[PDB]
Amino acid sequence: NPLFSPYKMGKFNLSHRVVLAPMTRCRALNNIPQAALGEYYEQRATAGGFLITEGTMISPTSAGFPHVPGIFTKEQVREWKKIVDVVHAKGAVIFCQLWHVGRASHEVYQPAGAAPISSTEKPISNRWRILMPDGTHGIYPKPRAIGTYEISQVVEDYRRSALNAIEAGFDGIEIHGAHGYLIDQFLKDGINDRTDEYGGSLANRCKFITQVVQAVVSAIGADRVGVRVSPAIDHLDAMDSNPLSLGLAVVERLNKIQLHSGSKLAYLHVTQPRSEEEEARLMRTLRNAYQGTFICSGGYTRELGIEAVAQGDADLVSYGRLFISNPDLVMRIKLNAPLNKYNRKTFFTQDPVVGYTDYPFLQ
Ligand SMILES: Cc1cc2nc3c(=O)[nH]c(=O)nc-3n(C[C@H](O)[C@H](O)[C@H](O)COP(=O)(O)O)c2cc1C
Ligand SMILES: COCCOC(=O)/C(=N\O)C(C)=O
Repeated sequence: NPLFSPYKMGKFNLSHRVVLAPMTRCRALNNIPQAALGEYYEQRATAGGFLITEGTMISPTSAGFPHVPGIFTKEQVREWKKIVDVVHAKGAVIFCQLWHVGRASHEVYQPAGAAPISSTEKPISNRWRILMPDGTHGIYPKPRAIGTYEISQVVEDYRRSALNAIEAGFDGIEIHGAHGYLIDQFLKDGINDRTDEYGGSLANRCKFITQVVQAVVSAIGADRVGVRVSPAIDHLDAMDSNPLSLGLAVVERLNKIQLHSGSKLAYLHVTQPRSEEEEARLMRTLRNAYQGTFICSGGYTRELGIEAVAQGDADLVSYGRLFISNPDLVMRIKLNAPLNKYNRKTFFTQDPVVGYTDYPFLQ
């Protein structure tokens, strides 16, 4: 089973290739990591296994879900340290995903009820609805298009949050540049209509992600930085006219950051949408173009994960939904044991136990 061959992710020695994908679960009440998160990640941690946290706020304006953790205050850093310690006690490696939602927010999630920020004033269309704190669904509002000074402040928010993650003991961070959130709102020409130096050309649309990655690399070192993108996922009205070219442009800029820094990033992490042959070709083209470690995600199974590693399509495979309901997913994949079903109704509820830590281990 090639999923259980070791892998050197830079300075981290992984014992197997099964990764916990980042998943928002909304149990971090008031944006403060809670003890329940420690139990949840501890259940899924394995010796030499790699975990990526739920998306984590970089600033008071970065959220678009209820009760998601932040890492921009010292109180948040203190509580994260307790969780990181219990994960490290099991021998796992853990990265904190840094997440700004941009226009994918609502007045209820913003300080003083202000408008969310974005590359443009275009809202997500009414085809999509936002989960509200009371469990109903609301309307995405028109965002405020930020100028270049404010862009530089957001870059600094990523940098400070990366330093805070290291202070909490995280092994590294992942930049969430996928799924139609803030970075993707600059990348995708279906959203970014700017006429300044951050819009127009493919090069200009890639400027923001380049500056973010450069800032965190300078702060904590390239080998502690992963980058997640999704050029071919259209979530929240985030489409590009040429997804493969957009993806290769991002890959080119990551390759150049590495040469400039004299070090490789921890990895490139790409979601696929789920013809199948074309979509796999898109993924393999990005993998082949990138000088480093490649993590694939999106609809993977035991069989598909084994085939991805064996055929050289990916170095690591991340699993989301099956890790929700199978705390021992790594062991079950190793043994080819039957998997437990997941309950979508409790993906984003606030209960510290129900649908969170009460999925059973293998019987
Ligand atoms: C409940 C839930 C929350 C998610 N939250 C995030 C997130 O915070 N950050 C992120 O990059 N992806 C997020 N995603 C996507 C997952 O990381 C992953 O790509 C996806 O679940 C992989 O597909 P799979 O569930 O078929 O394994 C989330 C997915 C789910 C189901
Ligand atoms: C198209 O698949 C959905 C992609 O968006 C996500 O997975 C996500 N965060 O990135 C959440 C919080 O749901």
